[PDB]
Amino acid sequence: RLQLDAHASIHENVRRLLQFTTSIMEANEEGIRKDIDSEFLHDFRVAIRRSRSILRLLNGVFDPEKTAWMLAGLRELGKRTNDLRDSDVYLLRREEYTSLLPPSLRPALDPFFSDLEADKRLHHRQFCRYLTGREYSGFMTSLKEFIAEGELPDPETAPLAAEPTGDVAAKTIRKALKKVLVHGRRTGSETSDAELHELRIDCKKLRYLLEFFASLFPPKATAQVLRQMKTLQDNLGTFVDLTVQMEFLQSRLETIPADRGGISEAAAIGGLLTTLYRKREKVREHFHEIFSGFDSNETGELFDELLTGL
Amino acid sequence: RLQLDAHASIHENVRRLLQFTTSIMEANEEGIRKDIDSEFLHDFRVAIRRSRSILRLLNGVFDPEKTAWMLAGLRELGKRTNDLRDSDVYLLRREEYTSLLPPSLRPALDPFFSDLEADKRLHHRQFCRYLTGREYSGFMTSLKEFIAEGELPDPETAPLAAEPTGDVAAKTIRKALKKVLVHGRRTGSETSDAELHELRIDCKKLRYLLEFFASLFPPKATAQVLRQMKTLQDNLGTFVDLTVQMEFLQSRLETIPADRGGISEAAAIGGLLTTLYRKREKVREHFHEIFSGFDSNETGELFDELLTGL
Repeated sequence: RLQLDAHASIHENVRRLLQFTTSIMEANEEGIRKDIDSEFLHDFRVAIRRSRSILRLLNGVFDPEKTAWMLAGLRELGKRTNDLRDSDVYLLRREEYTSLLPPSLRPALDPFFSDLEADKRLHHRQFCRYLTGREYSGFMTSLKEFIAEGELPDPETAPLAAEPTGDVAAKTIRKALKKVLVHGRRTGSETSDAELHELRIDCKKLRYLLEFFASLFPPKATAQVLRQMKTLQDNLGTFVDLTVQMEFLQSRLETIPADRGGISEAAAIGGLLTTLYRKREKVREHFHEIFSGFDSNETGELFDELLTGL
Repeated sequence: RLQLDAHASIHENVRRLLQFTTSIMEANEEGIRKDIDSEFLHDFRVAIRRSRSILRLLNGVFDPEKTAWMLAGLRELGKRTNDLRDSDVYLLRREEYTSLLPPSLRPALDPFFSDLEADKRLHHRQFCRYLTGREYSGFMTSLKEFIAEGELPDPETAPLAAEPTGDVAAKTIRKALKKVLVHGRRTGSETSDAELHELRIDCKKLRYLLEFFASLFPPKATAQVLRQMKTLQDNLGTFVDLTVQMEFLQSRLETIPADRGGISEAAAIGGLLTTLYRKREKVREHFHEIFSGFDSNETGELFDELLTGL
């Protein structure tokens, strides 16, 4: 569980989050090494992404060099997971991708999935060697030691550290919400890829803050605010998910062997690109109605209820 | 116009149809040669298809050898149009096909359409040389001479020739209708390609007979029967149209150059194959409701009204 102290410094409460996320990371290491399921690496990656996002949003809680160090180490750790995560995600989409194609184009996906399987085993081997290596080991020891340091840092170099948690929460949640509503209002009928990609990140940052600060508020207010968000984050999530999938298939299309075997594969990958592009235009077409619903009296009300008297 | 004599032999009335269809064919020759529009060759082809279909359905109206001769000559003439017709049809689908693909896959269609354009000019040249040649010229002279021969043929070798038009119409329309209803009832949930392809032909034969015999009936009864059919023939037409398109794209996919240029083209053609396969499954899924609607009291009633006292 993540239980925050309502009256503690934001320093104490961020250290609690990092104890929590590093414990999740260590608790998922066995399942990753034994390759039980994709969810072990997913939870490992979410722990990292959550930690980095709060460290950036609450910049000034730790000394600049310690912050830069934590961000750089967690970024490196996340980058080390990417190839293995990609293998899992695309192997998991095998039946979905197969079911989009005409019967005539499916046999060309067999070698494609066989190759992803071989790349998974390689990527799994590489990540396990990195996990049991001394660079990972030393960083996690140091990170664990640092977040066990209760001393407030120099206020002049870490001016947010000594601040009351409730006020930082109020301030950062309202800022994150405003950034979502303003960027969302600015997106006219053009509804560009750049516009939606930014807005997904904005929504992610707000959801991370809400989830971190949850235990400060009456649990009903937090659940309702998280719910009020869900359709917008789902829509942006799906739009970006489909974008990343098409970038992957597009890049594979560029490196396909220039031979008869490659022709067949190119036809199947063109099938998936075409189908996914069509899906993503439906998701784009739904954005404005979904944002309009979120940009309401009810949203403002639920946020005022969440943050009452802070 | 096609005006049948209600009390004449079916011999006289089939000869009227053939005078009519050969006049349409000759009247479309200038437009084809000057390449005005695709509709000139379309009407030329429909005239041929209509003539062949009635000659087969009313086998016994002419001597066997004259029938075999007319069918073989009209088949050859139709085959001579196929390459030019295919060029027209696929060039006409340029914007449709382009609009199905993601922006990234469209540039690969440019060389594809450029090649279809070059094949059109070649096919147009070949068909014009055939039209002004002596084999086409001699067959059309002979066909025109033969259908101007009013003598009834030997009843023993052409036993249908002397029959009253109204009774042949009644008999052939009820047979064509029964073949549609029976083959349609036999198609269970499997709704196979073979099942729908046959049923399209069955419907075509019924529509050709209705259109040939139109002027025998009160014009309202014929219009209503043609209307009652339309949704079924449209559905089968579209299903087969999409099938033929996918066979064309599939065959082009097999002969794509095995090089980097071909990879890009294969991706675009796979996009079209995938999209068209999806469209055709929606059309297949609509068949049973549409056939159920046609297989009704109202259909039986309209046909009884059409054929009353024959």
